[PDB]
Amino acid sequence: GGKWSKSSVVGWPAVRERMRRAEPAADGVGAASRDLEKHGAITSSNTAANNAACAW
Repeated sequence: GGKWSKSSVVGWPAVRERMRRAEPAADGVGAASRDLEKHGAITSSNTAANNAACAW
């Protein structure tokens, strides 16, 4: 025989969650060569040895 009042209900708010951390950072060089474009597309002969044409 058994007769006992046993009742249990659960109720909690829940919609959505997106937690993300602990990301490995990359060292060294991680940037677009912006200046390289301006500096590279400005001159033709930079730091060139000797000169065009010669005597004798």
